[PDB]
Amino acid sequence: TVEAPSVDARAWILMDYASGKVLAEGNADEKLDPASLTKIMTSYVVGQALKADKIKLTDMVTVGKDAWATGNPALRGSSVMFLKPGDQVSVADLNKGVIIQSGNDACIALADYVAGSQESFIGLMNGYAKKLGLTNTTFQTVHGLDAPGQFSTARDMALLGKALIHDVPEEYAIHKEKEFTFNKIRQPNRNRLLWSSNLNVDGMKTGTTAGAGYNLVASATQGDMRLISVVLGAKTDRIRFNESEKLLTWGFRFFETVTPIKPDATFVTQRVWFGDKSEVNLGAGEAGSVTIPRGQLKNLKASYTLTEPQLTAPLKKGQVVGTIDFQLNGKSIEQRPLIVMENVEEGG
Ligand SMILES: *C(=O)[C@@H](NC(=O)[C@H](N)c1ccccc1)[C@@H]1N[C@@H](C(=O)O)C(C)(C)S1
Repeated sequence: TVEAPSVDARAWILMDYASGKVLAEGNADEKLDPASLTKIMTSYVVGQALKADKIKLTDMVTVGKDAWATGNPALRGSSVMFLKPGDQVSVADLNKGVIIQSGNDACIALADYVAGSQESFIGLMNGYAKKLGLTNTTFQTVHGLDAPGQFSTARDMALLGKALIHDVPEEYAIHKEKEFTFNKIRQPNRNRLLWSSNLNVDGMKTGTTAGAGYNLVASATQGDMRLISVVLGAKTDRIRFNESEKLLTWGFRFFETVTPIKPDATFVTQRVWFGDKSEVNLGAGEAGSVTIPRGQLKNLKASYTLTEPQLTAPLKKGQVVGTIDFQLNGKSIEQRPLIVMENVEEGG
């Protein structure tokens, strides 16, 4: 119980990447229009298309009139690559335009290429939003132009950040790039913390919300540890960055993340009744990391209970059959599902 810092913003969250532990939070479930932070999910979707080899970096995309000054009034004086209809631009360039420059026209040109239309692309964004448990998130645009019925929260942004990092790492990697050059002009990354001396920050996106102020979703690493911070509705650009750096620095200073039960590791083996095998391996799967105050590892204790007195087949990989309890000094700090690590079908 280290005292959480004061944060000079509307809402915030600080989350450990490996354990999911929420180290600090304020109004983290309050709904706000995510505006430019939407492009985190745009990039998630494009990243999935690339990872699935449905599109390739080298593919040449034809820019449509929906991607233009003239032919889309909604792009009017937003951040833009200055694409024109009939332009041919690589997926790689449009991708960097979304990620590094946050260009709204690039989002549209990519969305059309990936999904056929903005509308079908927004469908994919919301599909993933549901899949990732972003329970307070709905996207209504491919570019995050403020829009009716478009909402997210600090919590959901940190979960989405975590997913981008974990699920499409090649796409995440582009978020630390300080510049890229298109049409022979350098376009800088607006994430000032990429230049921070005091932290290794490698992502991920800035924005504003009408009526709330300046936002940042950031992530940083220090040794084995990665933290994700979200700061929403800071009053100034300076505060937006500073309060983020404060939270990240605080997390690494006072906490450590350890993984007592590795993924794939067997925590305990239990007899099974009526199965094709007489025993089954149980473990934590991906949920075996915990974040604790520094110096506490020596006092960390892992134990288990089973929900039923005896396991009976069939058992499936991932099935929950009890709870793993982590205790610090006799006191329980974390519980996780005890899961089946291997299939055991019914005998016979
Ligand atoms: C995303 O949220 C963007 N914000 C806007 O497009 C706003 N409509 C806007 C705010 C202030 C001035 C002009 C437009 C991008 N995020 C901003 C930021 O992080 O400060 C931006 C100005 C770089 S554009």
